[PDB]
Amino acid sequence: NGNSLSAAELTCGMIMCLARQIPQATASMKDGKWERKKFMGTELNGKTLGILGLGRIGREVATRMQSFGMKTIGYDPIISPEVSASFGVQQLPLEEIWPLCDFITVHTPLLPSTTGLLNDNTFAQCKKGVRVVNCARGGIVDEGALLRALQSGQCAGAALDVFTEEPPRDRALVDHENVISCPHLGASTKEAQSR
Amino acid sequence: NGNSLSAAELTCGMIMCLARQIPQATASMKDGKWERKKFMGTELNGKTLGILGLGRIGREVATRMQSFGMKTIGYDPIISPEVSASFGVQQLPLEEIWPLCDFITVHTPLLPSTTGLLNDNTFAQCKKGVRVVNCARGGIVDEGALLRALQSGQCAGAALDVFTEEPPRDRALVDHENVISCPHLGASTKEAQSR
Ligand SMILES: Nc1cccc(-c2cnco2)c1
Ligand SMILES: Nc1cccc(-c2cnco2)c1
Repeated sequence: NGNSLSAAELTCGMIMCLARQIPQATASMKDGKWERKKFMGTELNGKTLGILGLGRIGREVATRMQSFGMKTIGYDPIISPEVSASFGVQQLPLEEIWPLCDFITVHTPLLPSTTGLLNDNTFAQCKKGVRVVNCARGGIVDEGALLRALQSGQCAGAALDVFTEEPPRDRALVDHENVISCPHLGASTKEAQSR
Repeated sequence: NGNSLSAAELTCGMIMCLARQIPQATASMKDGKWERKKFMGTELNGKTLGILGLGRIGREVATRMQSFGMKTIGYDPIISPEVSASFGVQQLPLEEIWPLCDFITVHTPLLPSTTGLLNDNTFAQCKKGVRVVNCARGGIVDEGALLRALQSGQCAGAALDVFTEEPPRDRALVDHENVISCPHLGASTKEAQSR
């Protein structure tokens, strides 16, 4: 609420980091290397961003990424398509969403219906090379499925602020070359923390 | 031109990375650590972004960061203020800009007048804790002055895609904890490279 923008801003940051491999590039430069071909990226302009959860934070994400010329689609079980259209988000049924997305970002609570929202079934329905962002709640994205999709190239990268267990005991996602991560910093700004 | 957006997008990426230390946080997590207090960040909303150079790229940067609620001011010797006003950028004389900025980004050519545009004289006129981005040309930001301002805290962080020498032989900027960097990736997208 008072932390909505901190969240949304971190989420946008993560999307940009996935598109250009900025954290990897920095680690590469810090290791004394100059690796330009390794870190060829993609432009966000004209890409499709799927936003699952169209509450305050997903809303704020959307209007920010619209400025980059991203197409913003999404799904929310409660919010009407005409309301979401009012902030530039095209609602489609979930099965329509998976194949269209170059990027997917989750902004849901952690419920039985959202636990493993992204799982081996839904990664298969994605376009090959999808990039995923979870800055919401650990578990929304199934961590095993994600690892499997990063291994196969079905998922080309992921950005995680949150984990099923915090700190994460299983290190295979954090250690993957295409995964960027933070220690649950979504609300960690001076402003959010400081009313 | 065809690479304007790739540049602008990397610049916005770097600004977000400075605000939230996503590269440093990723390296921290990769090293098995969970360091939440270390990576307290700042919100962009309500901050002032100074854009020095208001060509196509600086323009594109501006309209992106306006969506995050940044105030966008700038300076360009050639672009009219009425043109800059058309995309939400308030032109002030350079002496007016330095004290106002939370963030400063450079989008100029490398000329005698812009070599060391940011130098010890202009860092001293900055607000304490300014963050700086150079995704334009190596040398616009004086590298010695920058290091000095990082050492004192006058500059709270920098993001560099370019260096006076590439690859950089002097490693003190790249190695600084508050510096993020890439091997000149501003134009390295599939789209930019692929007309
Ligand atoms: N199944 C599914 C998909 C997308 C959003 C959500 C959601 C958000 N608020 C409660 O549930 C649920
Ligand atoms: N000194 C200064 C400051 C900001 C922009 C410029 C600039 C842009 N295009 C030619 O020079 C120069």
